[PDB]
Amino acid sequence: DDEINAQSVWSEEISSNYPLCIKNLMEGLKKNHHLRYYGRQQLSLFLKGIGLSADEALKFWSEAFTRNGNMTMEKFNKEYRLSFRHNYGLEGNRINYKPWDCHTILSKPRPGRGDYHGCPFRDWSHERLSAELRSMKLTQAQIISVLDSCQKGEYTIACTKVFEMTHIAHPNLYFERSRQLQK
Ligand code: SF4
Repeated sequence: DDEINAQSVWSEEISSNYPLCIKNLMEGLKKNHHLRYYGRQQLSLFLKGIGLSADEALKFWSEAFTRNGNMTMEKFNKEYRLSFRHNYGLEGNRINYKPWDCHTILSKPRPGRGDYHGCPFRDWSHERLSAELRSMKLTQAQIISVLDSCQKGEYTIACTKVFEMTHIAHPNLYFERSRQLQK
């Protein structure tokens, strides 16, 4: 828990390693104090995959959902705690819950209004993507190349370009490669 814990996953140091999908999920969670089902699964299983323990995951999700008075702890415990425990096997289930790879993410239902799951290289408009990439210090020529990949449907290549420019396709591989480059 020394490096990956409920508090450090909100740090800039750790979150600088997140791919765009995880950044988007963390932003929706930070702003709305909630995520709908597919986003809860995408994010919680990514965080389990980077080493967030069961106890630290319950801290993370309970604090995020009850922040700013969004819901009481009693409501969290009655309506969400079991679902997060289930994703960690803590009620004894033996289902496979491995982190989702990019193909799995892309194959989930596309996000609608109020959804943060999916792949931003597909799901965002070029103008939203461009603004995000500018905030990550990419230049116009870089952005044009990333958008070219997006328009061709090559979302994982777009994401690989972003990795290269800011330093099997899998968000956890993006994280691990980026985090290794901090060490
Ligand atoms: S390509 Fe994969 S890791 Fe990158 S933003 Fe899309 S789903 Fe996430």
